Amino acid sequence: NECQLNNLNALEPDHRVESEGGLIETWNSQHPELQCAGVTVSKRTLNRNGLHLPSYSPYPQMIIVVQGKGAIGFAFPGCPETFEKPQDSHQKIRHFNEGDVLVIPPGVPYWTYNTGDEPVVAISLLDTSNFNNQLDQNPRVFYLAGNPDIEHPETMQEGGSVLSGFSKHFLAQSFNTNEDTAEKLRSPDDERKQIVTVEGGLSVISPKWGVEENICTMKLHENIARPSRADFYNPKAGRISTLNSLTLPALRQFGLSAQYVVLYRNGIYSPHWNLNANSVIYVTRGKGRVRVVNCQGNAVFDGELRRGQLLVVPQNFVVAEQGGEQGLEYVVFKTHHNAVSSYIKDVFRAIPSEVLSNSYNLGQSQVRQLKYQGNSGPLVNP
Amino acid sequence: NECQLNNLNALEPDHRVESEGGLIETWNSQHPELQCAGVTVSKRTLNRNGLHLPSYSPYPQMIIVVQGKGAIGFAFPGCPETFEKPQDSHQKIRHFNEGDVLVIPPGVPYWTYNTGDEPVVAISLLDTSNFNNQLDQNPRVFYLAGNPDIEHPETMQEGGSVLSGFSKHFLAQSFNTNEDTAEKLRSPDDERKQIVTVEGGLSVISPKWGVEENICTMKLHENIARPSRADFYNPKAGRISTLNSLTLPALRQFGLSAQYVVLYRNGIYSPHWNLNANSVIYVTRGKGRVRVVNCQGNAVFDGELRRGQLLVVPQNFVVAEQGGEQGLEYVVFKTHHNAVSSYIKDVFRAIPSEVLSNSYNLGQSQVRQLKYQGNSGPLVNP
Amino acid sequence: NECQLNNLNALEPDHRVESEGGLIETWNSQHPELQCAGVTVSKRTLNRNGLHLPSYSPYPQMIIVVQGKGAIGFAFPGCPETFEKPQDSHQKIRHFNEGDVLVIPPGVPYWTYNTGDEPVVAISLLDTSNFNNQLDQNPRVFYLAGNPDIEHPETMQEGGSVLSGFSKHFLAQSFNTNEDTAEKLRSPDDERKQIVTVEGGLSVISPKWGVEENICTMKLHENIARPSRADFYNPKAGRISTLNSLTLPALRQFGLSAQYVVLYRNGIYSPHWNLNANSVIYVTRGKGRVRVVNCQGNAVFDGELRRGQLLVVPQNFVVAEQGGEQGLEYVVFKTHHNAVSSYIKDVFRAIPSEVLSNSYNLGQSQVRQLKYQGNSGPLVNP
Amino acid sequence: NECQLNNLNALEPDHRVESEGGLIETWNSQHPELQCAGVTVSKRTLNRNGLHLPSYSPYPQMIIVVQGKGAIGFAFPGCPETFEKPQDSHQKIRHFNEGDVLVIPPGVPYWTYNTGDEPVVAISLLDTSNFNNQLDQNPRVFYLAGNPDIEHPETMQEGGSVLSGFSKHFLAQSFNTNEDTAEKLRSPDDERKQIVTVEGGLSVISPKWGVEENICTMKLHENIARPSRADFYNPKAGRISTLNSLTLPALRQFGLSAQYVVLYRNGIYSPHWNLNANSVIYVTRGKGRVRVVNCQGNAVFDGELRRGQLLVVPQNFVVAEQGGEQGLEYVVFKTHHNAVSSYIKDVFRAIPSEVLSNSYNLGQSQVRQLKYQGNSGPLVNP
Amino acid sequence: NECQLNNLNALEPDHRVESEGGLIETWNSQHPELQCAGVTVSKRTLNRNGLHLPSYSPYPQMIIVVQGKGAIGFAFPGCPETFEKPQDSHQKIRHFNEGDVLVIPPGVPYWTYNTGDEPVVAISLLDTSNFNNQLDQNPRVFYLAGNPDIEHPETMQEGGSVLSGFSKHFLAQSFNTNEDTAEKLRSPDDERKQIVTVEGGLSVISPKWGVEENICTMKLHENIARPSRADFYNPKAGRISTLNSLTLPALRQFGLSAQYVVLYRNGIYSPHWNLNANSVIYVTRGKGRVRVVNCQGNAVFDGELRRGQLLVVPQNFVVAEQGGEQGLEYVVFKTHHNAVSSYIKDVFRAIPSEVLSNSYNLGQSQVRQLKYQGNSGPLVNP
Ligand SMILES: [Mg+2]
Ligand SMILES: [Mg+2]
Ligand SMILES: [Mg+2]
Ligand SMILES: [Mg+2]
Ligand SMILES: [Mg+2]
Repeated sequence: NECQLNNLNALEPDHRVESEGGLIETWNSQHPELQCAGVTVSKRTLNRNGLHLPSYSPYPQMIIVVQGKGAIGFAFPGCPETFEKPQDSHQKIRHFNEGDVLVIPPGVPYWTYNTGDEPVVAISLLDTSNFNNQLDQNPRVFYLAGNPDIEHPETMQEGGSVLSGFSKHFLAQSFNTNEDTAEKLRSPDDERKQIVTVEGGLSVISPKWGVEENICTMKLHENIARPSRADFYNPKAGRISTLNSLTLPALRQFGLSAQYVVLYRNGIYSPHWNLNANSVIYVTRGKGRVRVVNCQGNAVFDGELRRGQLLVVPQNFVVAEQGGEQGLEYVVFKTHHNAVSSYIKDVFRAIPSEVLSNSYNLGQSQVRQLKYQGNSGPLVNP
Repeated sequence: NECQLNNLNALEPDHRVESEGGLIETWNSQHPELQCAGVTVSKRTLNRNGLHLPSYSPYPQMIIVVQGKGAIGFAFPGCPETFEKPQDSHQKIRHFNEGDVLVIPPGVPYWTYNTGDEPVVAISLLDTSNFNNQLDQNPRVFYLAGNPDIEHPETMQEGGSVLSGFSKHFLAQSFNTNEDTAEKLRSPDDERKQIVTVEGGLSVISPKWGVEENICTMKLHENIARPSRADFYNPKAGRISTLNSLTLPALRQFGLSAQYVVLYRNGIYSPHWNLNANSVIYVTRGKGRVRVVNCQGNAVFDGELRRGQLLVVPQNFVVAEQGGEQGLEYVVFKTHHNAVSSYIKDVFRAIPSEVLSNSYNLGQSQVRQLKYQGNSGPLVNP
Repeated sequence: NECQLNNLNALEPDHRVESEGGLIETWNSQHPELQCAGVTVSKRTLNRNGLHLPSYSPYPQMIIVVQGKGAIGFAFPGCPETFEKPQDSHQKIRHFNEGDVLVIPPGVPYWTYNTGDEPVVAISLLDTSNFNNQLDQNPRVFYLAGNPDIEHPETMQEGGSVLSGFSKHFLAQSFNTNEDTAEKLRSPDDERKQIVTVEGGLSVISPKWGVEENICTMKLHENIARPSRADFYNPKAGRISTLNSLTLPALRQFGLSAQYVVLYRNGIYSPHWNLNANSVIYVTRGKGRVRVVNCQGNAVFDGELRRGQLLVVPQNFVVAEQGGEQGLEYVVFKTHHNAVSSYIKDVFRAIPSEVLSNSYNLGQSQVRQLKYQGNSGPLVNP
Repeated sequence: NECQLNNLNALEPDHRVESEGGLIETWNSQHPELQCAGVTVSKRTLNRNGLHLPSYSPYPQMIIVVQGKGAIGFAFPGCPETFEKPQDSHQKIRHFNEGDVLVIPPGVPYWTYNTGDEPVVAISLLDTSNFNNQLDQNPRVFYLAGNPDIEHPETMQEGGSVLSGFSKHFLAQSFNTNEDTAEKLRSPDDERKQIVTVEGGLSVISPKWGVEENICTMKLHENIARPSRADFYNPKAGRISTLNSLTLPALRQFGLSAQYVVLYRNGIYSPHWNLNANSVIYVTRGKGRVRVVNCQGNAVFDGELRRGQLLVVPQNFVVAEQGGEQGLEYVVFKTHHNAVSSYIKDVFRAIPSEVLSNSYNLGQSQVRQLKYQGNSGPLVNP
Repeated sequence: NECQLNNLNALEPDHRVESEGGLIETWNSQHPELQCAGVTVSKRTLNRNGLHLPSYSPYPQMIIVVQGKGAIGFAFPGCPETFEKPQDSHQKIRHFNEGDVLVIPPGVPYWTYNTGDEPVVAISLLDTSNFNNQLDQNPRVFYLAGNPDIEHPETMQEGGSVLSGFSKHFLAQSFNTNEDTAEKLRSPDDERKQIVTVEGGLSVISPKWGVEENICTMKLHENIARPSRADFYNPKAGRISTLNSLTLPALRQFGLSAQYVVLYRNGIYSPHWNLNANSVIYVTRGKGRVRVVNCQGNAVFDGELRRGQLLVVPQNFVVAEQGGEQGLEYVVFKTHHNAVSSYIKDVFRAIPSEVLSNSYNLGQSQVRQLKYQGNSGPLVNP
């Protein structure tokens, strides 16, 4: 019964956590649309010099940066620290800017920092139903530092880092340190919350600013937005770009992929469905008309989606979008490492003339212009 | 608790949809046996010149044709139309006849047509619990044409094609057509339902009647019934044939396999269980005695199964069948791409003489005739 | 230097072994063309009631049966004897007829027998350059019975079975039998050679005349010639069928795949090349004009190819075929498990109209007519 | 015997092909070093408005672009033309610039075009010894247009395109065009050679100037030179980036990977070796002192390597590089999809202090200083 | 031509390197038998307190320890030092004893040390023809310390360690050490050779004397000789154990597998052949009568094989062994990760009684006794 949805809604963030250095806004995971899709979303904003403290979660996250630029560090287990300075050593620092997609592995700690003047804004698809999460479907975030406010409040009906749950004496014995250091490790009077502000700026070792050439240095980010990455293009209607496991191989293990589409003013992304994955659309710019149809032939969504709105398009449901006067830009997260979609102009080319005539009571003259007259692709300029 | 079944029943079709060109009969997916197995079944009949209109579903189906012959066309996404005629072009048309098994990929559109004089009869295993279905366990069928009656009525407590959910104006703009054509695409006064009748006959391009040598032309059908395909044979007891991923490689992605067994008059398919898959038996001809035993040692099915009846044999439960006076023929769908079974005569050969004596309080004289005296295989002539 | 060949020849068999119940005609493996492809061919003929005695070779061979019908039996190591008669038992018997392709695994013993009236004619591609062959490019055939004449005598500069190299005494000890029997296993004064006649007939356990549901019963044959198997078709030019590892899974481990093409009177299989494999054409029926071009633009072969003839088309060389008065039919063996080709009409479609213009000094309109006119597939009807 | 080389030389190009819109300079594939590595190199130059005409080769080539920017277009067999203009349509256009690496698949046609003012300089590693090449180690380049001079003439002891080997008549029939057009496809009196100038400019469909979301749109390029891509870094010595199949998945099927290292003034990339691959260094900027040692402890190479020079370091031979007055930058191509190296400082850490003592007659304290002092990574700042 | 050998010889070591703490005896890699198999062998001996100094080679070697016990230590690139003492730290120490097989990866440094009183004797199969070796068939051994005599001098027509090819100055800079230490790393006047004696004893961190839970700690050894490991057994004839990639996963990447067979007084390992691999027998104890037959039915080897002797049995050649007065024990190395054999008693069972009759002119009853009498397994007790 989870996906027997009679109506679908254009959802915006329910909860908000203001922090010293930024802001986290979450969608409620209990919305029926998001339960069908088996995911929840989170919008994070890091202000200038904002440092999102190190954390991890038991499921993968696919994040698209829609504004600003910064650095992300992951702490891979037992991998060497290949960045060193004759003194501090640490692992590889990766740089991102807008249009990039980042992928966080299950259980791997990560931290991000805002490198520019403007605030970094990023929306994250928390894939809680992924086969790699062996707990349950509730969103969870384990923090290694600070005293964080609850990000997904609905999982309950301020908290602590995983280090505050241990005593300063066992932490002193455990990390061979003095009890004064051990005491600060459990963040006793920290009110900054999970995204702090680094005064003066942060300085880490980086060119742009053991060995292991294999797993310890795996690519975990790729740009999806830049115009030249288009896989489909019609200069009068728009462009589509696909990011999947053939581009970013780690996605084969996390089960996610994504598309970035851009529709020009009045451009149609004609009737289509995803064959093997649920999708989650997040509009990054503009507005336009979207119509989703289920198996009974009923439109379960029929209206305008606009910037800041989220819309779930379940597997096999037929979608169709059209950019408005300002055009429409959005990212589509899909829950498959290699999600494939299909569009109806293409299904008509593939079917014999006569089963098309007999199916829609069309003449050969009409089947022939359906089949060969366009605008072969999915992007239509009307 | 889903598979803690105290009794199992020989099930026959609950619902029926009569159509112009044929008939669909479905088993209720809520029967407790079918819920344990995570599947439901459907029996489709296409009368002479019957055309099952194009549709797709979010899970794979494994179909065995038990009568007649026809053609099946699939519409694979972005693959070239390799059948062309100097004018109509379309994809590869595949031919089937009785004894064949067809496999429908998740989300891929397909249509079938009756090519002979007699009606085509086919029973389909709708694998709704497959990892590829990301919606929910309800059976769903999305139709690209016509106005279809509800095939699995129980999912609710006549419908439309996915194209009727869009307006004729957006369909005209979308497929670059005139509104008159766009109007027929949404099947406004079609009462023929999902299996129509093609008057005079259908004519598609076919010998018997881009490139892509890889994925676009993948084998999606294999005969399982013909006598010569037997993998096991005893001329006095019967034959067994296995169809799995080593024969049809696409099955590795859809998680199904099947066997076809034929028992001669009084032939026994002695005590056996499936190690890693639930099974669903559908009797195609004859009748015979079947006894299923659970882990408590109780017979949860003990009677005669006969043509038209369905029986679920859960994983690890011990089955044993015997053909009657007319013999017994059936197909067994299993929910694993390479399902393996094991029979007890073979387990006795594998166990040391003395753990067999100590286990059943047998003498060496008795263990030795158990171990070496037969009729080595699973088919016994009594 | 082996594929730096400025001329290519249409080859016929060189040697001939006459047997009691058949004939074998081989192609010399020292021909430059055959050495480039790293393969050699052998045409076997089994007369009525002809039994080709059990044998194995250290490389895989792909065989197309061009006339007759028969049975083949393999002897897989350690697999159970699933065919039994309550008195003999043996492994699965497979049946074949014209149009079927058969794959014989490295080191697996096999025997064939003619079941029809007419002789079985089969041409076999021995892939001596295969990674599975750890000996050397010389064709080797190890016989388990009889006294065979060497089929490929070139790679030597009569013999016995492998059991004749053992004394009758040791063989009697080894198989726990008497000396009369151990002596007959050496084939002492057997002058029938490798293919014998079975007077009366051969009768084995078959429907049409332990486990393994997996590996011991793997599919080793598949029909490629039948019209309905066509993957590409134009009713005015001909058809092409592809047999690769997506159809027959064993092929992935053996490195072979094939095509069967049929061209009708004056049908053109327009200019094309194989991206990743060398191929060997064998004409099974008809006559046509074949052309092969190398990297210097030189037609290394330009003439008629008729039935019985063999032509090697090396990897990446551009071939084109045209059907004669009565059409042209041929099987193409390729040395890759999933061999892909490309045809030039199709690459013109893939390239921007302006690099085509600048490449061949063509006008916008002439480029326009090549890209979009025609005949979209590789089969052209002139 | 091919890698039993007691001397190694820094190599420069031997031959030169002058074209209308560019230049090609090749390294003779008969040099002993190049023969050990089973590869040969080619430096291509496209002047402004230079179009390298469509061509394919039977092996993969990895290309690093060291100057300029341009567009590349591949022609994948059977894939749809997803870029379209309502009048041309063609496959995806990819853009590149300095620092990018590009992989050209076996048998896939490609063309490039210069989009900047300055010339594009690219050095290409032709991996003729690749398992995908079923012809022989001779470099082959099959052109679809023009009259090319042989780029690698050594492996022969001007030519035409592959279409010139066909008559204008058959080509007119084959592609359903007139003789005027069929004649121009042969490139009859074209003296421009393989790289032509496009007067005015080339204009194709691009954003920045059916499906497949999968295979037809696979990533074939990736930036390796940019500072931010560093995998190893020491701000006082230099950086190293690795490009392998965990970053670009196509590489797993082609057997290639690469590194880009930058050493600053006197920076040492301390003694190391590749465990599983031969490599080819090409200096892109600067000068440094390179040392290579074989299994006898003999420095087979010990001198300066400067820009434009090529040095082969065979598998397992220990190399060490030191940056000159102005540093040293170079790309290292390796013949494994995931090539791993090891550096000696790191193996000292892995070995017990006492086998190090007994191995080099060192005292506990000197062993102690080697294991734990320094500079932990491979880049040493002296 | 390399495996077209009409005679096979039982081989003994040719060369001998005397060291301070051990001995190495090699087999000449130029023997025709060894060249057919593409391997060469080396018998190493470490006397009490013998340390074989750290070394690597570009191919994998499989080693069976036939006497003594010791410790081996590998140095995996970039892996953490998980054994530590609060003062040294190093990678995991593995212990071995007689009957164990060890696999040394391509390019991975290793050292061994004798921990018992008696000498460790180990015979190593160097697989120079391995796909992982990108240099050439000449055995290479790169030493990180000492001055070694060449173990395989045939493949050359004393030396130093790889660090001696570097000056003491650069080595001092590279590893941030003084010149006294950089100088001792070159091994200047070390006359002990590759295996030294450790006076007093060697003491490393071991229980019995970062992460990686995965790759850095992979299993590289496994006991094959112990009676309880038998895979086949007949108490009146002997036993056979198989070690392949289903037991030790690393082997799948190295192409090697092995067997250990023990025949008791007059036990026969009846006629058999390897389907997919060449093998090298080394007798570890006893004496027996070995027979090898080629494809012409000629016994290329027919005589006694005794302890210390080596015999190459090429792929598909039929071998048979019989134990002497005191039995016969031997290890068989095979050049496939999962090598399969077949024995003739078993193929008689797989074949129909009537093709056996016609094949060897046997009567129904004699065929009957071969198929079902005996001794079902490969070990026959006469
Ligand atoms: Mg969409
Ligand atoms: Mg059953
Ligand atoms: Mg051809
Ligand atoms: Mg280097
Ligand atoms: Mg043996």
